[PDB]
Amino acid sequence: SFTINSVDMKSLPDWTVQNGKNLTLQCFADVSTTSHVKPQHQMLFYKDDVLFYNISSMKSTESYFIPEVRIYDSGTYKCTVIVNNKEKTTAEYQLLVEGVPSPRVTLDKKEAIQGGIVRVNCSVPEEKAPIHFTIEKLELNEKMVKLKREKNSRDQNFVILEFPVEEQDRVLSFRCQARIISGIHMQTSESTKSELVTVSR
Ligand SMILES: *[C@@H]1O[C@H](CO)[C@@H](O)[C@H](O)[C@H]1NC(C)=O
Ligand SMILES: *[C@@H]1O[C@H](CO)[C@@H](O)[C@H](O)[C@H]1NC(C)=O
Ligand SMILES: *[C@@H]1O[C@H](CO)[C@@H](O)[C@H](O)[C@H]1NC(C)=O
Ligand SMILES: [Cu+2]
Repeated sequence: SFTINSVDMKSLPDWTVQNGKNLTLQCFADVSTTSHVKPQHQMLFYKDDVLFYNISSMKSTESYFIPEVRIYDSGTYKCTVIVNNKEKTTAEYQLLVEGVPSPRVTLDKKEAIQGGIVRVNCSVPEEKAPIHFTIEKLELNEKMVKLKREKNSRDQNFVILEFPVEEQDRVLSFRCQARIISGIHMQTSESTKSELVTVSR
């Protein structure tokens, strides 16, 4: 006496969003009935086939709010909705968070001395490891990149790169940009073997 016609998910503003913007996910259903009775709905939210939201409600649409959306939020989203029986599940929708928050650059000394070092802390606090960092040392007098040292944090939110003050330095500045692998796909063949070789001694 209940038939669920179609089931759908939507994300607002889009399924592609700028890092840090506000986001809302919706799992609605369309159910036809002859009954007079108010049905119970259960909405189940999956990211990459793992259940992150389980809600039972009288209305046929429910929502989930994602406050400041980061790259670690992108992935495959689908919702399953059940009524009394007859679940139906939505398709897979790719949420793509694009863009990296501008990195925070911090230093140990405001003023250094020749031969000393500067410890450069480049970070992206709002995000999650692993991040790849590129830090360039600029002497302002000549807009040449005096030194370029890239590093790939794996465990952490940031890097700390030590930069040397060479004897011909006056006013220094450090420039960091961070990049993060949004997605990677890697595949393996199966092993194959070869004609036996018979060492004969
Ligand atoms: C995102 O929502 C929060 C509340 O969770 C609000 O304080 C903030 O202003 C919103 N940011 C944007 C970009 O709408
Ligand atoms: C879903 O949530 C309800 C509680 O609201 C629980 O009774 C039910 O077992 C849960 N099922 C799954 C698979 O999450
Ligand atoms: C590096 O800087 C970030 C923010 O700039 C900070 O959260 C982190 O604690 C710093 N690392 C240190 C002090 O070792
Ligand atoms: Cu979040």
